[PDB]
Amino acid sequence: GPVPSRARVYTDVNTHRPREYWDYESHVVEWGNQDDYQLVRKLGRGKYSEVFEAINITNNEKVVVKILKPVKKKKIKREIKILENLRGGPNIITLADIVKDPVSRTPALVFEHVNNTDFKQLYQTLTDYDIRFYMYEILKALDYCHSMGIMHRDVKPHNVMIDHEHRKLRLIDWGLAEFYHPGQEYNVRVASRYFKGPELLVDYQMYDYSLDMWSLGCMLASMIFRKEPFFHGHDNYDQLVRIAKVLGTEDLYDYIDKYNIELDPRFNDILGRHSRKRWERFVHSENQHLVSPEALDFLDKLLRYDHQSRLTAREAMEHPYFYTVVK
Ligand SMILES: O=C(O)c1ccc2c(c1)nc(Nc1cccc(Cl)c1)c1ccncc12
Repeated sequence: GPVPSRARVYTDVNTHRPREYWDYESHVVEWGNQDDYQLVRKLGRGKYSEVFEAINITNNEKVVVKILKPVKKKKIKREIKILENLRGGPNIITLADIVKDPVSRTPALVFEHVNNTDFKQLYQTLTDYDIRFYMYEILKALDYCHSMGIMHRDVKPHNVMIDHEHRKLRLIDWGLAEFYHPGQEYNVRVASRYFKGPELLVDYQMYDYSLDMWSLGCMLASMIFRKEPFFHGHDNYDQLVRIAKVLGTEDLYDYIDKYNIELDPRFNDILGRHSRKRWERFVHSENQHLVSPEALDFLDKLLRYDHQSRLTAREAMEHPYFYTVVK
């Protein structure tokens, strides 16, 4: 069958942690006082939850409350344990409390509030320096969670909350995050379409932290080229075709051949043959001020078919692209 794969870094972080650390199913939730929190306004909802702005009446501080929909019980403790494991880490959203909602009869997670600017509006205004600055901040969060044996699996602009006033960033929504264990096969139905790594799109289950680095590359491409999203597929199959029109089909076949993976035969009549493109193809007068040789090389090293070939978060932070960012 498929050739096995291992993360090239933080491979055995969880094997050497106490079982309590990664065995989220055995986690016992510590419950706070639901009366401490008053809901103020609904912010939105996902397939799995509804999110509200709220107020902590013990300190009159703004917080966010995420009421988990009664769906997929298993996922509850997983998200909670991951949040508790990562609490205090650089640019990780802080879980402030966990309470039982009396209406939904499900857990409600209480998070720190970030005074963010919607990415749709924000990406339009980011300068070159801003993109480098915020990329570096995202990498701090990703190197941290990876070093702690966790992959996020849903890196995308919505989940990177940025307070542009105080230049503060938080990686949110760890609802899809998982513990990395060498040799483990994972669900490929993770991440948002435009940010799904080639591993997911070719149904390769033995993936790792490097999935997040593909997603980061997709964000970077959208920012420096001012095209959001960058790979704009109409479904999961067209998504891979869009990628192959840029990275080329020969390197896609090299990738699947390396892992002895077969494409879904439905690609037979949609994939075609495509050359690899040079990144300069995507530069034009309206985005050129965001582009530099350093940006393109960094991007090039994130967006590899082979998850094993991508920059790690730590390697990424060493890139010349970040030399100009004040440390
Ligand atoms: O899920 C979490 O970890 C999570 C954690 C924190 C926030 C969040 C989701 N969603 C927010 N806003 C938001 C905006 C639009 C739609 C939805 Cl559903 C949510 C938000 C805003 C300000 N500060 C923290 C958060």
